[PDB]
Amino acid sequence: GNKEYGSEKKGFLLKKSDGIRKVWQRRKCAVKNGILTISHATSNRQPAKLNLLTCQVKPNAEDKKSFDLISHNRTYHFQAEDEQDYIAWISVLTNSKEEALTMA
Ligand SMILES: CCCC(=O)OC[C@H](COP(=O)(O)O[C@@H]1[C@H](O)[C@H](O)[C@@H](OP(=O)(O)O)[C@H](OP(=O)(O)O)[C@H]1O)OC(=O)CCC
Repeated sequence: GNKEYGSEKKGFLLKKSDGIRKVWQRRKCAVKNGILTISHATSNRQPAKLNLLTCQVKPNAEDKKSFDLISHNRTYHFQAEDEQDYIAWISVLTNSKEEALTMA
């Protein structure tokens, strides 16, 4: 189950753009200390920090690779590399939030 994973992870996620062009774009992502850090395309720009206490993971109904991360002012649309990395990301995000709640 979720205990097959820890509460930290460094990797990449596909993040869907929006507007005239909606495409998947690879971004460096990391989870640590209850925070999801999402890098921008430009690598010297300060990354977005999402407090996982006030976010909700919504796995995809269908494809076992896509998931949303609902934050207070935005929904991020993510896609993992495959089934197994999807399970890893969602498990780590979950674990991180649970740990953060214990400590709050
Ligand atoms: C018009 C001139 C300005 C310009 O550069 O316009 C040309 C752009 C192509 O640019 P892009 O590289 O696709 O830009 C990305 C998207 O806006 C994406 O939605 C955004 O994520 P988010 O902000 O929604 O999450 C990314 O931010 P980070 O992920 O890095 O934060 C951002 O890098 O559009 C076109 O292809 C033209 C037709 C629309």
